[PDB]
Amino acid sequence: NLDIIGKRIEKIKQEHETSWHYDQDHPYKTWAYHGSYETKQTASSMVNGVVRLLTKPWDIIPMVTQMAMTFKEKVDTRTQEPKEGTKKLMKITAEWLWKELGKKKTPRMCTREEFTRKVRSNAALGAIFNKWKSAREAVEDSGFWELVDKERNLHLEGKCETCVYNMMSRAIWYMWLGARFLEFEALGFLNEDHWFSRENSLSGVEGEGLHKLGYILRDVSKKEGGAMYADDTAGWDTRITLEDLKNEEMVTNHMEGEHKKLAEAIFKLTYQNKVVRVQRPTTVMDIISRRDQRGSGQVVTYGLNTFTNMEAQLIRQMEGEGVFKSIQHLTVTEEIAVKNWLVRVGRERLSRMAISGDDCVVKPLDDRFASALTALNDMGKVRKDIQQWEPSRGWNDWTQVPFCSHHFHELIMKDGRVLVVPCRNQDELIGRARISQGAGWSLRETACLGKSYAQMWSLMYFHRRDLRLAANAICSAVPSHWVPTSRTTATHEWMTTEDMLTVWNRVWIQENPWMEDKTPVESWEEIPYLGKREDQWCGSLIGLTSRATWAKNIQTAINQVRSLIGNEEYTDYMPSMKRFRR
Ligand SMILES: CC1=NN(c2cccc(N)c2)C(=O)C1
Ligand SMILES: [Zn+2]
Ligand SMILES: [Zn+2]
Repeated sequence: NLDIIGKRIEKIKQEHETSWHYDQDHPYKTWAYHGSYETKQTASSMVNGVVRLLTKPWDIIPMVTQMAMTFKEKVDTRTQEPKEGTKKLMKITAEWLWKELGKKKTPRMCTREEFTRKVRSNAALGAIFNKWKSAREAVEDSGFWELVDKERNLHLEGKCETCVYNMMSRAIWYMWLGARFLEFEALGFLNEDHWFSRENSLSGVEGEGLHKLGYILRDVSKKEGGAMYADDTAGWDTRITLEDLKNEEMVTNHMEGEHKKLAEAIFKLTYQNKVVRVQRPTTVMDIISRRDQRGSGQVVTYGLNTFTNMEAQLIRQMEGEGVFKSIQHLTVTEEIAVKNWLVRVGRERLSRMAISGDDCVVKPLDDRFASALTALNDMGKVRKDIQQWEPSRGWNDWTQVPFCSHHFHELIMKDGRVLVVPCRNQDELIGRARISQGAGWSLRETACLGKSYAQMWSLMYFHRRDLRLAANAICSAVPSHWVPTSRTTATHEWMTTEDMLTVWNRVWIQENPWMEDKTPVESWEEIPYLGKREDQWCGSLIGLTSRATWAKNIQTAINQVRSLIGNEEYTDYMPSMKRFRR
């Protein structure tokens, strides 16, 4: 309690001594409340005019148009302490999993240089505004790095002064850049050195890319076993227990010297004890604390979510196989059986999973998994939209399974080669591309964001008739040489000025380990679509009058956007499609 957080709290009080007050009408039950002070402030979604002018049929589709308009009663909840048998299963599995992840990797500190190049290339690091304007400016200024040193030496001393969360089923906890640096220094290696790559972690998909996920699910399908299970957790981040935070901290056991002390401090002082500042309109700043739940940087969060999810799912698999009888208490022979299971088949059981943070797909040994619920419920990883003790409903076809907001189709090319392609409801794809984040976008910057969406569609969703046509139209409407941009940046092979047919060949043929025949594709017409009926099932407007007028008159929409942007060098990509090829 207050010895670890007091200094952070004491320091905040003094900068707002002309406001402090212990309010007695504070809404917090599960968050420890400390005091309040005076403020007054709020970022809504803006429409991308280049994308919207080139997708006119969707102007009358509510699922698209509503996306551009616009629970914290889940953050103020508590999770019970697991039983002793559950805690033992988790500690033993966590110990074994950090060992496996560490067999071919070396933990190491990330550097001011690595951090500097990150901010100078626009990764969403979740910092705040204040003494410097942007993150770009603070990084080129030794004043900052002296503040970072003060905090750093404080951490080595086992104390914290300035590592405070700012709160804003989504809730994102910004820290000042300096705090983000010390987190990145201690734990950035997990992401930077690909600890959750498939090659290293066997369940993981970190860095795989949306063009590999479908092939990965198909490889899991090839295993002998039961249905494929894809149970979502109800508010994963709010269900992370202090016991989970302590099993995650065991990664420091693989570390040494300075690194071990810096990493232990981030875990102790910022994760297992948190200080948070929240806005309350009643507008005061509430300074609140708690020990449990997830509040890290979004990238360390991804890695620790993958870790703890892998652990939970192996334990659920153990329960389905009857490795242990009861979560109440693990016998001594049951611990030995859990350890022997992990040594004998642990790696085979990891390869039956695809896990991305809180998202998973498991192909267990058989369907006893469906009703193995006691450990999963007692760890607090309660399934979304199903009664606590109702058995999971599995999928019989890998092309039906949901994963990372997608499903995957098997698509046979005119030459017999097999593509496994990602897909989702087309209203979701068009609706997202019509949205921009932030203020002060020039027309040029708005056009270059539209071009990023268009190139993503050409690479990933080429098999959707409407998206190949709209992607070609947007690339025709934006100057040929203008570089695709994004303000928050899986692999992103569409972020290039190289010709998209050449990128398609590299991604889908040359570098695709599931394609034996490396014969390049010579034109877009060699690259197939979904069946017309499947395309309509996944949201295509093919067959509608509005869509036929749009397609036929597309050069008029292209010329409207060219006229707005002005006298520039443009390319006509529309003859890359059969129907416009004369
Ligand atoms: C663009 C281009 N597309 N084509 C093309 C592609 C496939 C078949 C046919 N007949 C033509 C070109 O010759 C140039
Ligand atoms: Zn600190
Ligand atoms: Zn689909």
